[PDB]
Formats: sequence, C-alpha cells, structure tokens
Amino acid sequence: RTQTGNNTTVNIIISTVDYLLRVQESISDFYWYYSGKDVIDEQGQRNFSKAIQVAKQVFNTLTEYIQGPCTGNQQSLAHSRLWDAVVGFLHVFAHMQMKLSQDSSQIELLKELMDLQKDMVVMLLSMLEGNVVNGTIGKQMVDMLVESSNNVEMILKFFDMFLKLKDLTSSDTFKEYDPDGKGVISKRDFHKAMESHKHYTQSETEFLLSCAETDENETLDYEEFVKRFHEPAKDIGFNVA
Repeated sequence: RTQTGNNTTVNIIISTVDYLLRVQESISDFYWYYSGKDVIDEQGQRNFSKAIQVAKQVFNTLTEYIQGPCTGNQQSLAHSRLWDAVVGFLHVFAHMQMKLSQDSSQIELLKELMDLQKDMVVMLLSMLEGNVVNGTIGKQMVDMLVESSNNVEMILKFFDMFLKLKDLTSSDTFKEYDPDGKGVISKRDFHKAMESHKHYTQSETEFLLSCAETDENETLDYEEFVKRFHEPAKDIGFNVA
C-alpha cells in the first residue's frame, strides 16, 4: 500500500481494485449481450468461465490483502471505487442466478457463478473484521446495500426458495408420495407436494417446476435436485446472514 522508504509510492492495493471494476464492467456488458438471447452458446459459456475464474482470483487477492486486522488496507478500499464493482456484481449475481437456473445445459456455469458470489461475500466479511460500532466501513457498506436493495432482495428470495426446499423434501408428506426409497418421482407428484406444502406460493411453484429437468418419464431425482441447489444456498446464505 505505502512504500515508506521509496522516493515514489505506488498504491498496488488501489491499483488492484481498479482492475476489478474494469473486469466487472466487462462481465456486466457480456451478460447484457446474452440477456435477450434464450440460450448461452458454447463460446459464450467458455468466456464466462474464463472471466469468472479471473474475478474469483481478483477477489481472493483482495481478501488476502485485508485478512487479519490491517486498518491501513481496510480504510483504503473503503475510500476507493470498490463499492461500485461490488454493487455491479450484485446486479449480475441476481439475474444470471435466475436465468441459468431455469436452463439445464448451463449447470457448471451456474456453479462457477455460485462460487464467485461466495468468494465475494467472504471478501465483504473481511471488510468488517475488527469492526467498530458506527464505523466508516460499516456505514459505507450499508449505503451499498441500500443502493443495491432490489438485487439483494431478488437474491435473498432465490436463496429462501431453495433453503426451504430441503424441509419439504425431508417431510413425510413427500415420503407418502414417494413411499419407496427410489429417490425419483414424477413432476405431477412434485406439484401436488408443493401445493400441499402451502408455504410455497403459486409463482414460486412454477418457477421451481421450470428449474426442474425432465426425462422421457417426467421423473427427476429429488436427491440431486436438492443437492445442486440447496448446498450452494446453505453455503452462501450463511455468509450473507
């Protein structure tokens, strides 16, 4: 951050947060290109991976910059343009989380995007390490959340829709639809169970039905459907809470 003895000092800690926003402004644009189109092609899926991998590293370097109480580095990212990239990734994490979930071809891309979010939220926790009551970092991070209050809402709804799925899956009202331990049961039976559960609204019901992949017999494994989505939710939503 500050080269003490040198004649000239270059802030690598702020030059690093400058590349993160330049990457973010190239990932949001590449998302906006693909938002209208229904399917993410192979060459547009190979470029999201190759950019999320870079972003996950820029977030790991940034969190290693600040892990351990380093009040010079923690008070330096709080007066930079980090909040403008953290707010911009939250807009991408709130839309491609819903768009990629519906499709079944883009599963690995969703997993990679669901790890970039984790490494960003573990970065956001290192900003509040050694936090104080009424602190500048907390005040500036609350302002970011207020600014992105809609994207965080539509992420928290997505997490809540999947964190309650495990209770329904483990409930006996589902075991009566699926008496044997086969682990697979029909979409019609899923829709009966979700309507009988009465905690999931109609809209959430067709959304979760659409996010379910069908075979020729319309029976998907509910032991992997609740593993592909609940585990990412159980992982990130804890750090968000």
